[PDB]
Amino acid sequence: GCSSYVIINTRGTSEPQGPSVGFRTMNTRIRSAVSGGSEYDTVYPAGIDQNSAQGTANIVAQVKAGLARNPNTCFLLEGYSQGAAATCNALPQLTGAAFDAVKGVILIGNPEHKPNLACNVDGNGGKTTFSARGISAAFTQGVPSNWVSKTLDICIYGDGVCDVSSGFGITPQHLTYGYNTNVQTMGANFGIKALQG
Repeated sequence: GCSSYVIINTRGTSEPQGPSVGFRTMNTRIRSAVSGGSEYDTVYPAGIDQNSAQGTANIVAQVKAGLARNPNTCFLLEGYSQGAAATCNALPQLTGAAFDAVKGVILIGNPEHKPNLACNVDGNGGKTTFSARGISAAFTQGVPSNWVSKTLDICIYGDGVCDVSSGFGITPQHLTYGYNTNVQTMGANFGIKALQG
């Protein structure tokens, strides 16, 4: 599998520039499990206006720059909240080598959550948000079908951002992913398997 990789980490609205709260536990475990890793915390405002275009631009730029520097480089893309929308929008721009280098995509509280994608799980790995529509799903594409087999889209029941049927907007459940034991284990398991084969 991968001997060198970058975890690209795109944070939620109003999180300070830095690692997201969403993936710190699973990232510690992946980094310990797979050597030759580093992290890119996507540079963008994560602004209340929900404009993530600079986020998508820097995810694409970082993959393309990582491959130009060393075509052996693998990637995990991680997106939470506004960052999960940024990550979704980056996928159609990552084709060919860039497509093949991204081994896994981990999304939590995805505004672009789409019904019935094989990548869809709830906080326990179950189906309670399997047919859920994110708050932005009516006017966005989310995870393209050619990405679904290497995506894990985690939507906790009652998170109104990824499941409009289970709540209104930014519910308490939307804020619980970073310290949900099962979310962190599933994410870690998924990431290691993606980097290792």
